[PDB]
Amino acid sequence: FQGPMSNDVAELKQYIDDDGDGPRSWTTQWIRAGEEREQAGDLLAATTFYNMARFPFVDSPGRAEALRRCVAVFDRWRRTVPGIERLELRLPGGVVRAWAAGLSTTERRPVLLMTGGIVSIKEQWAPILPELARYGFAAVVTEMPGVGENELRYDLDSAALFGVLLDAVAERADTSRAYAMALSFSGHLALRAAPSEPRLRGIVTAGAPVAAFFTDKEWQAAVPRVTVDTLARLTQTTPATVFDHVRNWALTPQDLAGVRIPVAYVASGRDEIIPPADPAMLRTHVRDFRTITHDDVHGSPAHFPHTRLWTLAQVLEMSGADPRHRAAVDGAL
Repeated sequence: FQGPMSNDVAELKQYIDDDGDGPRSWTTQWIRAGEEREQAGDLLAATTFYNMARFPFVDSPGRAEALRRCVAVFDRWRRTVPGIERLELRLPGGVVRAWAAGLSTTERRPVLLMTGGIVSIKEQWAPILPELARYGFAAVVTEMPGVGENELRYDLDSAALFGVLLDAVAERADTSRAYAMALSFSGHLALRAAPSEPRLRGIVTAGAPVAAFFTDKEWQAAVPRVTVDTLARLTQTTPATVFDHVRNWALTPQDLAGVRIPVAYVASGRDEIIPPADPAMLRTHVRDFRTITHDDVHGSPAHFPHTRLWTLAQVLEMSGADPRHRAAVDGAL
């Protein structure tokens, strides 16, 4: 099967009549909205709108166009912002692009590695790079295998990605002290990497899958089609085979006992994608574990203010940030 997904539209909107390619389609409408903001010179709003157009993943000429326009308008915006730099890693399995700020040969700054989940492109987070650098980090924002411009296959070796980002900035940052802000599925990758990657000194995630996601068949049967189809695209499998494909990706009690760094996790109480057994499992087995649960649906979209502040507070603590910066965030939190 090669064509477009024809995503269920109720469900794209939860995150325009249809998911086709006509004048009332999802992609066309988001592109037109994007084009209007771009013409008014509001490049960050255009970035968001082209981003939405390509959501959940590029499966058509129109989504491929939208992704390119997103990257381009963002590139144009960041060109006004001293400090934001593009990194391109040409790798065995394909090319990976990243945006970074706070890099330096004279000061060795701790690394903040940032990634989202399986629908989040790096342009969603890149606009905050200057503010993350302002907290003293070398901040590097990328995206998962198969997402956006990241050309790799999401497979059993994908956890290596963090180390490969650190390799690329080892001359320009204190890469012995890295903190992964790895949201959703990328949080599973961080936790899988951590026991064999001593450069990772802490993890901050939200909604990361752990074990039950990969092994609980009744739960899998009720997961939204958009999540399943995306996973199948990123892994380069199909919907019928994808869960079988990821069955042995579960983190075991020993995997989790092997994570010897602080781990912070924002759980969504009524999460549809991640089973409640997965954060329960982390609470049982991760030694240094910090967590909060919002009584909300997947992504806790009604508590973004709180989540952005809590996660921030957590990474500043883990990296020993300036106490003045910690106390201002603590007050806001």
